[PDB]
Amino acid sequence: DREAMARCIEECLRCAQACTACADACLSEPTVADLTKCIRTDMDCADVCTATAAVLSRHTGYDANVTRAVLQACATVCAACGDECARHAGMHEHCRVCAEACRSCEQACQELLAGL
Amino acid sequence: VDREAMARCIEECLRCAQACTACADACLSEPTVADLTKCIRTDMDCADVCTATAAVLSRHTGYDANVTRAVLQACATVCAACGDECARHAGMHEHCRVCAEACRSCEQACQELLAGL
Amino acid sequence: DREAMARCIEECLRCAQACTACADACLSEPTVADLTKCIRTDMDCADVCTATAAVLSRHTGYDANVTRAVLQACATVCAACGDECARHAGMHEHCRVCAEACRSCEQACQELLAGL
Amino acid sequence: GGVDREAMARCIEECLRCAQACTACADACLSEPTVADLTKCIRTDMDCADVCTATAAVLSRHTGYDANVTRAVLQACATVCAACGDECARHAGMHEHCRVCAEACRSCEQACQELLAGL
Repeated sequence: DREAMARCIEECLRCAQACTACADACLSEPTVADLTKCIRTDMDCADVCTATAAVLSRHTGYDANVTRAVLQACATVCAACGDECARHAGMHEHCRVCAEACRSCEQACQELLAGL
Repeated sequence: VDREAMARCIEECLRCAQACTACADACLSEPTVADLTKCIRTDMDCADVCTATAAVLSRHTGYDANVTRAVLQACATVCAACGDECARHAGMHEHCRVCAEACRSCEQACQELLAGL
Repeated sequence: DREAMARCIEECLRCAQACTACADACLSEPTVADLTKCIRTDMDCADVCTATAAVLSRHTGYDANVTRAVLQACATVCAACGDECARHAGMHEHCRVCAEACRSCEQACQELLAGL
Repeated sequence: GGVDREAMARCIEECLRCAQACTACADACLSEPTVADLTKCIRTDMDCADVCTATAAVLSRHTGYDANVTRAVLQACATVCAACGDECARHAGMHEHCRVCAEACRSCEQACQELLAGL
């Protein structure tokens, strides 16, 4: 599903950026001591999102085992990051926005996974 | 610099890394891959440096702006070199044309921030 | 175990570098057209090991499904990369070297996953 | 040449050691009760780690070598390792993780500067 693959890559790039924006904004909060789990998972999500986009971008010598394993990791980490950001969404707009982006990427990863 | 100029350059770096990864893969799949090895290698470098630059820019506050400048200059240099090599193959390979344009837009975005800092 | 954690992070960092080196050596071979899956899989492995090292560095024990997900992906891609390198190891010392690095990272990720 | 390839190997090794030192320091700072006073350290630790792994990767590649690219990357790595070392050194009195990170940054900075001088 070439449109599902392209959408997944796009969501990974959007999500990486939303996650790094969220990490930076949490680091700048006066209440940063209460946001350290959010910062950590934001960073985890950004790192896994860019790696996922990269693996999905390659078609030479395609191996479904690797593609599925990376997609699963990406879905799991986007879910964790979305849940953690959701805990602080009322207090912080950057967290609400990051959660949205994480849910969107999780869904695109699951859709792609189901289709492969 | 502005938050909107940062965000533009961070997006460009993320997109340029992806574009360079896609181009390197498309070149690897060509039957003429042996002719494309410098393109692939420079794609790989540009993706790595764009990846680092996106992350560094994300944490930019304005303090220790010499870090931001140094990383921007590395990104601009490799994007320009990657574009130059891709352009050598762009008449033959549309994938290289596409990559070259991604490299030019990231190069300009980095330069625009360098002027601002 | 923070010392096991550190050992696995080091494995991931060194495996990413090993894979990058191997991909470059394959790229420079006259027989590069026969080595394209090796190169691609080397790139995937480097990308996933790079993300894994970073995610492991931030592991706290909380939300450890994030850590499990990247270790599973990392073990899977390191196994695949080692398989493709091992196929070429008789002709190319650089592939032999890379397979050994992939196998050690594979094993370290598996061990850490068993401990969690 | 041979001396260059050996200095590149030494710098790659320092980059890998430095990346891990830096991520260990970021993690430790995030865990400190005084995390609010360590946010610049955490930011620069991460910048240094990201640039170090990229630099090791670029230096690993010999196909289609371009000295100008490699120099620009090395300059970035030297500059961030200097910044990271300086910021960690501010806190080294209070935090061993910061002292250890500063030492790794200094050693990586030196190895990058060696290649900038010798290539």
